[PDB]
Parts: sequence; C-alpha cells; structure tokens
Amino acid sequence: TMYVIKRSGRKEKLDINKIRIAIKFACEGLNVDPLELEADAQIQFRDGITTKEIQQLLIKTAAEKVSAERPDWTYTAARLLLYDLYKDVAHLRGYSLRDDLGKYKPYNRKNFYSFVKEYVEKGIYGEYLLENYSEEDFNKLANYIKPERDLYFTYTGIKILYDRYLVRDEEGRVIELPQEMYMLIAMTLAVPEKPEERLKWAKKFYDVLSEHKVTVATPTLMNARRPFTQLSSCFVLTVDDDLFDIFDNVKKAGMISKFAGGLGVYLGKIRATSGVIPVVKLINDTMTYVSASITLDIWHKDILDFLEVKTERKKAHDIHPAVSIPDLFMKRLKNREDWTLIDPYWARQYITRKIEPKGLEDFYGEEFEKWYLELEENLPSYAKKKVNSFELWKRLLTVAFETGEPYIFFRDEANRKNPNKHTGMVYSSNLCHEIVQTMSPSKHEKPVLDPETGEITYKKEAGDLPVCNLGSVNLGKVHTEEEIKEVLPLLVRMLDNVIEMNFYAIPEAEYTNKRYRAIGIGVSNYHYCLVKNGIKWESEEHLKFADKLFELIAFYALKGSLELAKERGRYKLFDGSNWSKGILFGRSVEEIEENSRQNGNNLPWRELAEEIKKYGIRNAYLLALMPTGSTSLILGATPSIDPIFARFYKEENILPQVPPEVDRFYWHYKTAYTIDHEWTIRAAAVRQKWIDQAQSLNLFVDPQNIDGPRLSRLYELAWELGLKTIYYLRS
Amino acid sequence: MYVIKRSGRKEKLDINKIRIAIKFACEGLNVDPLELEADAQIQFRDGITTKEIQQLLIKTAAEKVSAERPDWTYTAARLLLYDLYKDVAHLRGYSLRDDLGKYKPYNRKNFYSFVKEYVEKGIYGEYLLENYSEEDFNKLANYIKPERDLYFTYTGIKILYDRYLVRDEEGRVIELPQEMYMLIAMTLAVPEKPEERLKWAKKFYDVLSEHKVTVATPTLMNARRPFTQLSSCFVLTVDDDLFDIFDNVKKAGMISKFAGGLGVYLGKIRATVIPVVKLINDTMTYVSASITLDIWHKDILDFLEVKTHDIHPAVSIPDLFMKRLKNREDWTLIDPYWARQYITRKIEPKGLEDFYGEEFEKWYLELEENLPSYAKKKVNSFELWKRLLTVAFETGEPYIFFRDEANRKNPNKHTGMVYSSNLCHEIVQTMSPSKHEKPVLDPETGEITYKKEAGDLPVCNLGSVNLGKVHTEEEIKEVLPLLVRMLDNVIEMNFYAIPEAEYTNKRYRAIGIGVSNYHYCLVKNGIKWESEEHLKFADKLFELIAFYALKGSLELAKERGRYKLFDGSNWSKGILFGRSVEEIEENSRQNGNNLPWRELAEEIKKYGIRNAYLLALMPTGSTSLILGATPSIDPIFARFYKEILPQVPPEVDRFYWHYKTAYTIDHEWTIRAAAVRQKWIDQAQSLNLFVDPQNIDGPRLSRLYELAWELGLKTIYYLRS
Ligand SMILES: Nc1ncnc2c1ncn2[C@@H]1O[C@H](COP(=O)(O)OP(=O)(O)OP(=O)(O)O)[C@@H](O)[C@H]1O
Ligand SMILES: Nc1ncnc2c1ncn2[C@@H]1O[C@H](COP(=O)(O)OP(=O)(O)OP(=O)(O)O)[C@@H](O)[C@H]1O
Ligand SMILES: Nc1ncnc2c1ncn2[C@@H]1O[C@H](COP(=O)(O)OP(=O)(O)OP(=O)(O)O)[C@@H](O)[C@H]1O
Ligand SMILES: Nc1ncnc2c1ncn2[C@@H]1O[C@H](COP(=O)(O)OP(=O)(O)OP(=O)(O)O)[C@@H](O)[C@H]1O
Ligand SMILES: [Mg+2]
Ligand SMILES: [Mg+2]
Repeated sequence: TMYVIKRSGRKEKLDINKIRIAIKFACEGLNVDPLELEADAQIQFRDGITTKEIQQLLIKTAAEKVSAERPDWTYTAARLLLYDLYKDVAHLRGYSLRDDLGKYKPYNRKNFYSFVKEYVEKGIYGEYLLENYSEEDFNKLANYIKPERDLYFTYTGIKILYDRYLVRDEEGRVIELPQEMYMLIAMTLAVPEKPEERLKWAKKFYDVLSEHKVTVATPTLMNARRPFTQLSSCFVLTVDDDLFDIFDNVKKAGMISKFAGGLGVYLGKIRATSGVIPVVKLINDTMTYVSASITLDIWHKDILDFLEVKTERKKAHDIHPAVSIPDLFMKRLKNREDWTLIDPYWARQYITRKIEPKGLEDFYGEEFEKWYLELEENLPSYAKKKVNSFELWKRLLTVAFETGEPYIFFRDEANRKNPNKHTGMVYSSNLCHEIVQTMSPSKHEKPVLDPETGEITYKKEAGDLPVCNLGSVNLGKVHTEEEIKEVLPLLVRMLDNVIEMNFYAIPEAEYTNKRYRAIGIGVSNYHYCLVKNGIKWESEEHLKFADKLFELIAFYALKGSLELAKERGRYKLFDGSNWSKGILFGRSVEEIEENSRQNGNNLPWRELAEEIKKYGIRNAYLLALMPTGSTSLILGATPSIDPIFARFYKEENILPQVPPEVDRFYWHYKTAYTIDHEWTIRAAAVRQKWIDQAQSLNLFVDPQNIDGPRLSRLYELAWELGLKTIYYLRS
Repeated sequence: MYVIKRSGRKEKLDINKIRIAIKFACEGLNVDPLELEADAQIQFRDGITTKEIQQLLIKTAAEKVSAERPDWTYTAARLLLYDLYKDVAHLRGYSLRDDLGKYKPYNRKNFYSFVKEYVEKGIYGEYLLENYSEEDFNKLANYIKPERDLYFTYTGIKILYDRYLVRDEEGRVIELPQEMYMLIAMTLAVPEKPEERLKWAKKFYDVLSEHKVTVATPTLMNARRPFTQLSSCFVLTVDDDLFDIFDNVKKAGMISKFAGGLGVYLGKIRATVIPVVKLINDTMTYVSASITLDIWHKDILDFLEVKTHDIHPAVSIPDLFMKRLKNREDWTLIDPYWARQYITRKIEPKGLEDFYGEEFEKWYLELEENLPSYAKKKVNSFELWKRLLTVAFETGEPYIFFRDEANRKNPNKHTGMVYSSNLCHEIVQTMSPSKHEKPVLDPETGEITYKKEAGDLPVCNLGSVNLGKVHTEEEIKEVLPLLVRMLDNVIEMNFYAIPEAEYTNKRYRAIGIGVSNYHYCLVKNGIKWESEEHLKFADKLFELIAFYALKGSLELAKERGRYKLFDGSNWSKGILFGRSVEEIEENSRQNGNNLPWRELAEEIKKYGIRNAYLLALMPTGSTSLILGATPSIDPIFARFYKEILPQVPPEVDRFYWHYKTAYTIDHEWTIRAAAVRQKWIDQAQSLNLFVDPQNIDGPRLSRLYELAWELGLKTIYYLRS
C-alpha cells in the first residue's frame, strides 16, 4: 500500500480519486483534456511525496501545456495555484474553507474586519482604513466581494500578482486574496469621498477593478492599502546652470529612485565643455548607489559626446539618453544643409543683454527660429561649432539601431499643443515618453543660522515638477459608447482621488499636483480590439477605426473631468488655458464637429466646449498612452498600442503568454516584426488628434527587411504627421 | 650699438648702467659681480629691449644658485624687485626719485590714493576705508620698512609675485610685498577696539614683515579683498542616510570650488560604501580630498585598492587591531548597519564607531561572536597589515589615524569624539553629523522651508612660527601670544560659505599653530638628527611653544571671554595635554625650563582660555618657500634642487655636512623625536616618512608604523620613496 505525507505531517493511503477531483474542478468549463493531466500525474507519483509537491507538479505541468492552439490550459494552471493560495491563507488567518452546511467557501466574509484590523495594528495596512470605515462598513463590503472574479486570471496574471503585488507579513507569507486586494484598493481610493457617499464609491471602484475593465498603475496596485501610499509613477526635473540646483536635482533623483521610479531629467540649460557629461556621470552614480531618462537639445555643443554615452572615458550605462529636436533641424535635413551647435551659456548672455534671464531653450517654433538664425552668425567662434545635419542624423539612427536609444522629443509640436502653455513651456518628456506637461526649475534663497539654537533654515520657491498619476482602459471589455460613457468618468474620478491619497516625498511634487491635478489615461488590448472587430493592421480601416474609437475616449474623458469641476471646483491654473478658450487638442470645435461627422459618432462637442468655458475641468492634462507592462499581464491583455510580439512566448523568474482568443483569430493576429510600420505611425498620428499629451510609440524593425534610408523615412514621417515623441527602437 | 627702452625710443648702449644695476644687486652679498657682468656681455644683442636685458640678468643669477654659493638667490630676488618697483610705479603714476633725487622704491604719499581707487574697483574690500581714516593710512604708510624686501630668496619673491601679490582686471601686479603685509595686518586689526587698532596693525605688520611668523595661504592672498576666504580645511561627518549623504556631497562640491583641504569620514555608511567614494570623486572632478574608513569596516579590502583616483584614502586603526597583530591573530570585519542595530536594541541610534578604547573593545568582543554570518567576515591581521604597507609603499597612501590615543587626548571629549583627521592629518577636533527635519510646504505661496540642527564641522584657522628666528624664551614669549591673537582675529574676519562652519568656529574658536625651519634650528644649535640630544632639545623647545600658546589664549579669555564650550573641558579641570601638572612640572625640571605650570593651570581654571585647540604641525608648503625656510618638521630633501625655483637650506655652505638628507636618515629617530614633541601638542603632526627601497625592506617598514603607535602618535601622513 503506497502512502502520501499531508500538510499536518502525518501519513495517508494514496487516493487517486482526490487528484481526479482537484483536476476536474480546475478544468470545469475550460477547453482542455482532464485525462491528459491525470496521466501526467500518474507518471509524477512517488511513495512518500508531499501533498504540497503533488499540487506544485499539477500547476507546472498545466503551465507547460499552454499554447496558441490550446490557450485554456493557462486558466487550469491559474485555478490550481488559486486553490493552493486559498489553503495557505486560510491556515494563516485560522478559518476553514467549509461553511456550516459543508459548501466550499474560498473567501471568509466574517474574517475580513478581524484580518485587516490585526495587520493595521502590525503596521502592514494603513491606519486610514479603520479611521474612515466602521466594523459594519467592513462587514457590508466583505459581503459585496464576488469570489467568482478570480476565474478571470491567466496563470501569468495570478503568478505575477502572487509574486510581488499581494501583501505579505514580516516572515514574507501572503496574507490577502486577489478580491480582498481589489476591495482594499477601492476602500483606500474612496477615503477622499463624503462619508454618506463613501461605500457607494468603494463598490463602484471595486466593480471596475475586479471586472478587469480598467487598472490603476503598479505603485497604486501594490501600495494603496499601506501606511506609505506611494502612488506616483514618474517625475520630470528641470535643472538650472547653478552648483546649488544641480546638486539639489541630483538629491531628488536619488530620493525618487529609492522610493519611486520613472525619472526624467532635462540638462539642456547646463554649460557646454567641465561641461554637461560630468553631470550625466553624477546622476548615473546615484542611480547605481541605491532607470532614468536624460534629455539634451540637438543644438547643444556637447551632443556628439552625449549620443556616445551608452556605446571614450566618458560613458554612463544606467541612464537612457533622449534628444529634443526642433522643426528647423528637420527643415535643414531636407536640403542636406549644415547645423550650428551652440553653448547655452553664451547664447543666454547674448539674448538676455538684448532685452530674470532668457536662454535659447526658453523659446519654441516661430520665435526660436528668429533667435537661432541671429545667434548662428553674431556669436564668436569659441561659443559655436559647424556640423552637417545628415552626418549627425545618420549617427543618431546608428546608435538607435544598436542600443535602442536615444528616445526622441519633437519639442515644437509638443509646445504649440500644450493646453497649459499660459503657465510656461515643456523642455522634455518622462522616461517612457508619454508625458507632455509644463515644467520649470526651483529657485534657492541663502540659508540663515541662529547662533543661539544651532538650527539652519533655507527657503526655496517651488518650480513646476510634473508628477504622473496613471491608469488604463481594457479595450478588450470597453470599446462601445455605452461602455466608454460609464467607465471613463469613473477612472477620471479614481485618478483625481489618487492625487489626494498620495504620500508626497518631494514638496515640489505636492505643489504641482495641487495646482494642475494632471492625470494620464492610456489603453491595453488595442491589437485584440482591432482583430475581434475584423480590422487588418496595415489598412485604411485601421486609421478610420482608431479615429472613431479615440474620439469617444477623449469626449467622455473631458465629460468626466467637467463633472468633477462642478462638484469639487476647477484646477487652480484653469483660467487662461486652451480649455478655457474652447480650444480642444489644439483644434477649433468646427474642425472637431466635422471630424465627428466623418467618424459617424456625431457627438455634441460644441455643448461640451461651452460647459467647460462656464464650469472648467478638474484636471490640467487627461490622456497619455503609457507602456502598460505588468498591468496588462495581470489583465491578460496585449500591451498598450503595440502589435503582439508573438502568438506564444515565455519568460523566466516560466510565464507563458498568449493573446486573447489566439486559437480563434490565429492568422488575423500579425506579429510586430512582419508589419510595415509606416502604418503603425499613420495610425498613431490619427490617435494623436484626440490625445493632449503623447504616446510611448515603439518601432519593431527586422535587420533583413529594413535598411538605413528606410529607418530615416519612418522617423521623418513621425515628425511630418505631428507626433511629439518616439520611444524604444527594437530589433 | 643701440637699445630699445620702455618708452619705445632708442638709446646708445651704455655698459656702465648694466654695471650699476648688477652692483646694487650684489651689494653686501657673497657673489662675484664680474662673473654676471661677463655673462651680460655674451647675452648683449643690437636692438635688445631694456625689459629683455633685465629678464636675462634675473635668470642668469638664478642659474648660479648652489649649495656652495647660495647668496646668488638674493642677487636674483633684488634684480626682480627692481623690475617690479618700475612696473608698479608706472601703473600708479609716481616716480622712484624724491625731491633730492634719492632712490625711493615705495611711495608713502600714494598708499591712501592707491587703496581707495582699487577698493572702488572691487579689488580691495570696503572694510579698509570703513575702519581706517586718510590720516591712519598715511601713518601706517610711513611705518612700512622697505629694507625688509631684502629678506626674500628668488623662489620666495617669485612664488609671491606669481600667486599672492594682488592683480588688476588686465592681470598686472599693483601692490608691493610690504604693502601686501601692511594690508594683511590692517585686515586682521579690524576686530580690535578703534583706540587700539593702529597699535595692533603695526605689531601684526612687524611680526609678518620680519618673517618671524606666517598666516596660511588663504589668509596670505585673501585678507585685503571683499571675499575674505581665510579657512584652510574642513572635516565632514556623514550619517547612513540619503539626505545627509547628498548634503555632504553638496558641501564637498561647494568647499572644493572656493576653498580646499577637505576631509570626509564614511565609517558609518552601510557595507556592500565605494559608490559613495565614487560619488565624492565625480564632484571633485566636475569643478584634493581625504576619505577615512575604520579598519574593521567590511568593505576595507576594496577601499585599500581605490588608488591602485582624485581622492586620498586614510584608515582609522584602534589599539585592539595592533594588539592582535603582535600575536599574528585573526581580525573580524563587521558591517556598521547590523552592528548599530545590535548595540541600539541592546539598550538616535548608537553604532560601534561611536565608542573608543576601553568601551570599544568590550562591544567589539561581544559583536565578533553574537552577530550572524552575513554581517561578519574573518581575515588575518598580518595579511591585512602587509597589504596596507604594500599600497603605502607603491602609492604613498593610505594615511593613518590612531583613533584611541586621538580620542583619550581630545581636551574637548565632553562635547563628543573624533572619527578622522583632515587631508594633511594634523587636525584632531570633535566632530558630528548635521541632523535633518522634514520640509514644510505653504500651499498659498510656493515657498518650502527646510530645518537642520548644525553638527560639529571643524574649520582649521592656521599659522606657523619661523624657528629660524624664534627659538629662545624671550623670542617665543613675545611672538606666540601675538600669533594666537592674529588667528583669533582670522575667525572674526572669515567669510563663511557653509553655515555649520560659522556655528563651530564661534563655539570652539579652534586654531592650529605649527613651525618651519625645524632642521635649520637643530643644525645651527649643533644638534645631530640621529641622537639623544635631538630628543632632549625637541622636548625643551616644544614645552616653551606650548606654555606661551596657553598664556596667549588665557590673556584673550580675560579680555574677550572664554570659548562657549570651555566649561567641562580637560583645560577647565587643570589637565594639560592629557597629563597632571605634577607630571609636567617634573618634565619642566628635566628640560631645564622650570616654568610656572601650576600657576598657569590655576589661572586657566579661574579665567578660561579663548581657543578650544591651539597646536597642530601642518605641512608648511608655499609659506616656507616665501620665508626661505626648511619645510615644517621634515628633514631637508637635498642641499640643492629645483621645482625655475632653485631651493637651498639657510646657511647650507656654512653647515654643508651638518645637514643630513631625508633618505639617508634612520627614521626610528624621526618617530622618537615626533613622540617627544607630541607630549606638548593638543592636536597632531603631519609626519612624512622618507624610505630608500635599497636601505629598507618589508619587516623594517612595519617596525616604524608599529613604533609610531607604541610611542603615542595620533597620525602618519605620506610615505615617500
Ligand atoms: N491521500 C491522497 N492521495 C492523493 N492525493 C492526495 C491525497 N491527499 C491529498 N491529495 C492531493 O494533494 C493536493 C493538495 O491538497 P491539500 O492542499 O488539501 O493537501 P492536504 O494534505 O490534504 O491538506 P489539508 O488536510 O490541510 O486539507 C490535492 O491535489 C489533493 O488531491
Ligand atoms: N469545490 C471546490 N472547487 C474547487 N477547488 C476545491 C473545491 N473543494 C476543494 N477544492 C480544492 O481542492 C484541494 C483539496 O481540498 P480538500 O479539502 O477537499 O482536500 P483533499 O485532499 O481532497 O481531502 P482531505 O483533506 O479530506 O484528505 C484544495 O486545493 C482545495 O482548495
Ligand atoms: N642705454 C642702456 N644701455 C644698457 N643697459 C641699459 C640702458 N638703458 C637701460 N639699461 C638697462 O635696462 C635694465 C632695465 O632698466 P629700466 O627698467 O630702467 O628700463 P628703461 O628702458 O631705462 O626705462 P625708464 O627710462 O622708464 O627707466 C637695467 O638693467 C638697465 O641697466
Ligand atoms: N639706488 C638704487 N638701488 C637699487 N636699485 C636701483 C637704484 N637706482 C636705480 N635702481 C634700479 O636700477 C635700474 C636703473 O634704472 P634707472 O632708470 O634708474 O637708470 P638706468 O636704466 O640705468 O638709466 P636711465 O636713467 O638713463 O634710464 C632700475 O631697475 C631701478 O629700479
Ligand atoms: Mg486536504
Ligand atoms: Mg630707466
């Protein structure tokens, strides 16, 4: 007689029937063969095996079977893991998975209040949960949880969630279940709401999260619950040519990278050659000590050395370079003409003495060109350098092809579209290059010593430091007007609540968020949305459909922000904005109304333009298509606006990934490296008409299929059609 | 046939005018004017400029400087001085001739007009016109002694002319050496009571112009100007904390741009520290800093190998390590982070480094067993010791800090402790990190307000005594109190760039007095370096310097008030240089000085002293080249060498063989001599060791370092070869 070791030490006679039951529950409703997995378990059986070992084998074997031809094995693997998690957490919190009548209850509604209370008192959960909810509130919300929504998770979804999202105790054990996580996130985001409305909003937030219609960013997904509510995704720093500010921004970069991430740094003001790259080296070393973008204008004298940072004694391998390019450079490139490099220091002096200093970088477009033409002659030989446009352009694309960097920032279109151009301008984007928000450096005052006490007090006037508060819409489940009309206003509300509940580590961050209340709404499952609507990627139908879809998203994004303004008040800096003059996405309402008719949406854009002029909007910025990374893997969605990499592939920590309904739509899905990205860019240009910020546009090129002069044509077309950024260039 | 003059023009060559220039320059000096006259005949060419002729006489005279004919240096110096006088006279629009037609290099009448004009151009500071009347300037202008320019060697005046004499916007020298000294004295006299000011300006001018003392390089080139940067060095203490680490990185960058002499202690930082070392290095390059680490720190192996590139490593060594090295025993490396937690939870955290000596050993023995395997690392003492001396022999670094003797001798041990020294390793002053508070945003305005509680950040305010001219009790009794007063005035007139610097200087009022011409002082007193007579003479001399240093600080306390943190110090309990007055009184009798040490101990207990620290033998560098002195307490490198800057010891011809060069000396004597001096020095000494690869081996080099520790030295500096 063969034996098996159980959780409670002990020893029990092998029962083949109990393994059959576990497999049957896990395969229920799913297009798989339970007999196949039963056979594999017979082969994997060994006398004295632990019940824990048996469960780990069924999970792994099921995950090994995931394919483009049988994708449902992922759901079988996920459930087998879920059934193991339920048992672990039940034993840790001291309840049973059986009720009075002996039915299976993975979730314990009675335990919810006791559980959260205990781990609030251990410093794992934040105090604001007990302060803003009564025992009856907890009990009411515990009974609202829908345990059947755990059946929405792919194996990689729950595996990623289990590995670094589900909260753990001091000894590193998982304590909360997926639906408990979602409810606690909803409860955290509902705190800023009026006490008589709080439970009503917590239920709506829980619904839209648990049903996988929207997701909040990774920071919010793992911190909204905890004492330290770090909910911010990225920061954008502006550095003045000044020992004090340079070392101040180096400090912020170090503080940011320890606690948060997504750092972007503009060094275009810094003096030309110590120079600028010692400052780049200085930021690099703080990065290593504890994922940051550094931006430089393409006319900066040190640009040649800056492009070579990631590829002779002056390199930096922990930073991501980016290049701010004006229209004039692109105009020069057409006729293969020459390009004059300049030093900001001598450029600043000249302009400042020709009129609170003003450099060249403090102008864009029509004005910038006037100053540049005058500066490229009337400056002395020591503050200039002559180079060929095509020679520079060619070397950039060569580095881009080998390293993937640098990222591009088309500063002229970015600035003339900035709807808050009345409060300043924008010198760079963030790391992922979706953000376009007004920015400026902090100003310092001389410190003061009190000899009696020994305390020193220094003061600084806060500058505009864009924080990004991010979420995304699952286009798999939200693509109709009815679905968009419900969901977008709810996501706008959640992200405005994120700003109120965020723990601010940098004071300038708090100052900027309170004045602007900027948010970034993106999308996932874009490619799946096209395929199930029978739309080919490389077609006129793609461009026409993208136009129609992103019009709806923009309309109900503004509608949502308007309602918050009526209810909470407009953002402080609304008066003077493009919004306040009835200019939406840098276009007249007559232009939009004509676009609305061609799209077959026929939305009331004029009536909305009038209500925004009267009541304002709650948020200074709204839409930015960010790279969606871990949040789409949890949703089982295709990433952002990217075309899929493959119909099936893996990763390592095994994370097998298939697009939604890949078996049903096999050939309707076309992989990234097989697509002519002239279409990708035309499609992005159509979307850009309804996006106030930018898009993290990747380009996927095959060395065999693409050459030097064709790669140039893509980048040139991006500029021509009015894109503000380009992100990674993969191969 | 013809020569071009300053005023364009053309004049018939006159061989007599070159003879006169050479005669004035050789007057009273042991040289051959005919030799230099012959060389000038060879160097003559038709259409040569008078300027070119003068540059040739200067260079030729400098080329003749040797150990057998040193007076050529004075001939070269004077020929340069006569050129400087002409240049400055033409720039300020006066003549070198008076009413009767006598030679007047200095224009007493022009002094007020000159300084007034260049104050109004932003070259000289406003405090000069604010604290002195036209009659004051005129009185001090008439006190100047132009004959004191005859005290300069060629390298002395050449260094002074190149780096120190103030220049206008077009880069031309405007002030003469004696004008520089008077303007320095006038700047240091500003803090004095208006009815006493001129009296102190004349005394400061006298002691500077007569080359009896010098102030540090910063004071020598800035005391005169609007930006009075008079500080020589700073010592930073860094807490294991993002905010403080980046705060100290900012200070290091601010300090190195404007000042220098930086020292940084990183012994508190968490074990894998070198990313922080790399971070300090990059700020240094962006715009000469020491970094110190305890020898028990887990990252010490990687830290020793940093220089095998813009930083100078140093190692804090406790007694226990040296005790282990005797029996060739093992040495347990530790991480401060886990060491701090253990000690802190066993009772504002308290780490291992926050203890010394008797207490430190108790904690270390307990930490070396009861800690887990991940927070430890076992290594052999002799294996580590040997690798340190190997790097020291190849690179010259690391410098050494014997922290136990340093801390038990700290006379201000009641306000904290000392983790490291400065760059040059003469400084031993109480130090601590600044403590940070959470910033505050006013949403209505844009303004953020940050608070931090200032920590003890030692600034060093430095000068030195010329032992060539000040070695008797009568000379020391006059000069030392005057130098103490000048350095206390330096603290009042210093422009503070870092607020913690201002806070520390005002609380402690620490000063550092060193020496130059030590080797010359021994030789002219007929004392052999490698002898018992050296040890006996050093004892006697440094007793006198210490006694009249304390006397000087006492007088200032009676007059200006004791330093804020006096009460609780070793000074206030009558413990001088970590010894009882009965011990000192016995030492005073053996030295044949018989000084009233008990009476002084009592007066210090009653009235206090003005300065928290007094004595530190710093490397004397540029200031001794100006004085023509042998550097600090070092034995001379050579009887003659170049840097063209030809350098000879004083009276090298007269004392040729009595002078013994550095690489020929058994430095067992150097260390014994330093140990005797250390009994009368409250801080430390920048002790260099000069070893010949052929004459010394591995085990003998170890014996020197071991003996330094045994005899109670607090630091060792460069190891040259
Ligand atoms: N006697 C058995 N023979 C075969 N498989 C078994 C046996 N007992 C448990 N298993 C299997 O072990 C896996 C893990 O189940 P489970 O986590 O409930 O372990 P357990 O040891 O039965 O724990 P507990 O007694 O706490 O419920 C399941 O797939 C189950 O079918
Ligand atoms: N109704 C159900 N639906 C899905 N999974 C279930 C259900 N009932 C139990 N499970 C899961 O099946 C596994 C076995 O649980 P169960 O308590 O039945 O243990 P067993 O090993 O089958 O029996 P026993 O513990 O009595 O020896 C666990 O992972 C559990 O979460
Ligand atoms: N006619 C001359 N023949 C030879 N040497 C001369 C003659 N005139 C000047 N010198 C030499 O030139 C050197 C520099 O002299 P000085 O600085 O006085 O220059 P200068 O041209 O005479 O200027 P000034 O006339 O303004 O005094 C001296 O060594 C001096 O002997
Ligand atoms: N009494 C003196 N003692 C020392 N140096 C002197 C003396 N008189 C002049 N000199 C210096 O010697 C040089 C002589 O310059 P000065 O103009 O006096 O005469 P010169 O150049 O020989 O001839 P001339 O007067 O025709 O120009 C100058 O460098 C001057 O500073
Ligand atoms: Mg069981
Ligand atoms: Mg002349």
